[PDB]
Amino acid sequence: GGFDYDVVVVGGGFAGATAARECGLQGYRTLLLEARSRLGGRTFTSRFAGQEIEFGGAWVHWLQPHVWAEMQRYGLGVVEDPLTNLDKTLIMYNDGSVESISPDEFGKNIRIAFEKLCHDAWEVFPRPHEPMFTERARELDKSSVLDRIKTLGLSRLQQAQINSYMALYAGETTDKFGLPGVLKLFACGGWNYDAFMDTETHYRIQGGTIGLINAMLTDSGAEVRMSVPVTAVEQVNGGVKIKTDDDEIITAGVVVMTVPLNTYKHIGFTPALSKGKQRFIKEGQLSKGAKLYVHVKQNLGRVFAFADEQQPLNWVQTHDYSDELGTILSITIARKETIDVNDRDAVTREVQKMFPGVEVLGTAAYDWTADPFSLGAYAAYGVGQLSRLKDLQAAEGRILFAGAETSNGWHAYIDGAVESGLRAGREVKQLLSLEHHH
Ligand SMILES: Cc1cc2nc3c(=O)[nH]c(=O)nc-3n(C[C@H](O)[C@H](O)[C@H](O)COP(=O)(O)OP(=O)(O)OC[C@H]3O[C@@H](n4cnc5c(N)ncnc54)[C@H](O)[C@@H]3O)c2cc1C
Ligand SMILES: CN1CCC[C@H]1c1cccnc1
Ligand SMILES: CN1CCC[C@H]1c1cccnc1
Repeated sequence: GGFDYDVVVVGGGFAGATAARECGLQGYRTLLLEARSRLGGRTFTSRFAGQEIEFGGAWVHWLQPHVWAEMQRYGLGVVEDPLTNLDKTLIMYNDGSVESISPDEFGKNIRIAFEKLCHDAWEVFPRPHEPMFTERARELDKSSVLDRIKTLGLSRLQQAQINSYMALYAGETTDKFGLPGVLKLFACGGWNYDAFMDTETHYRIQGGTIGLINAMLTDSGAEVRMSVPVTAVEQVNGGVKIKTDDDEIITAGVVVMTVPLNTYKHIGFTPALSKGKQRFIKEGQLSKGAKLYVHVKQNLGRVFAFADEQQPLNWVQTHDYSDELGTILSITIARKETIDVNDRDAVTREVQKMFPGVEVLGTAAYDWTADPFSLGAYAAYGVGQLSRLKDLQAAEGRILFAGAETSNGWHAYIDGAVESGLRAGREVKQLLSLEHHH
């Protein structure tokens, strides 16, 4: 009806890229606005110490249906990051003490702890993609992961392991981490430890995440604008007026918001969003971590380590290793407040506090929690949030909402973002059609 564009997609992560592809291919005049000067959002492929790395999400699996189907469409295969026959497996406790565990007794103890925590996933989530199907799922949304970890009677090692694991998934202390979200994720993977674990940091996309992002946006035909942050959305005249941070207005029939939930405080809405959505906007989601790579010139082979929630290096892994190269450690930090990643002294310190005979040569980090356009990492639900997710998914007039947080399945993954983007495309068609179906 005379607007600048039929649809504006705010955000150039996987959710926005997918929503723009769906829309563009319908023939809609489509615009995507990205605040950063790069695409990918919470995925970001860079380079460090001579090789391609990934500062955010990177690992996918065929059991993740939405992203997998997109890899078929665009013909992208997988690249395997094996870690068979590990050389060292460590557990660092809340006290800072570091125990080298035998690798095979390591995995078996985490399996016991994991399978005990997810003992009722089959029953609670018969339909992982309808999380609130069973009533017990809704009751369990009054408990936290720690509430249950305390009722499982695990050994000392097993408790530290699962809590590190769960603290990483939460990017927070396990007492704030909603319990159902974890069970549903396990269900998505087939209610089976071996299957779920096979999706963990195992397979990467040929050509990186940015390759799939580009393949979607190229396919879409949409206009794409970088370094254009959106500061306000106003519903008016049968459409929307979108305001950028340099005060220029763009009109559209509809808007698809795909920005991370934690970044919504930076955007004004007229009229106001529903109270349910507002509650979500002020609560946010939990994760407040960072990503960190380190370069050691002391070959360490295949390595893994947990650290409980009171140490910084909660999830450590070997990205590569050569007698020449030394080792490059891939590390995910659950809470950035436990360590300043952009300080080479504290990093070298804490790294050596786990691998004492190490010389720290080079480091590269990404502080997702300090970045104004993520203000966090992967989606992590608090207690009682999953039960209210409909409030976050609901359309508000001619404003639709997507993003991994708003997905039903793999909400902490690329796949969730893709899923939410397919939904946004469908909701856009309903709003701009000849026969409607809201
Ligand atoms: C450290 C880390 C490890 C993870 N590992 C994996 C993994 O291995 N595998 C996996 O599948 N998932 C993983 N996850 C989670 C995952 O990557 C995300 O679920 C996924 O990338 C989310 O995409 P999104 O489109 O929903 O949101 P985002 O990727 O955050 O997209 C949001 C976009 O909106 C933009 N934006 C924000 N505010 C504005 C504004 N005001 N105006 C305009 N644009 C704005 C942002 O710049 C950004 O591009 C990881 C994530 C992180 C951070
Ligand atoms: C790679 N896995 C992710 C969860 C723990 C880790 C693992 C698995 C098997 C043996 N040691 C560590
Ligand atoms: C992709 N996962 C979703 C939950 C946390 C995230 C993850 C898992 C393993 C290592 N780093 C990040």
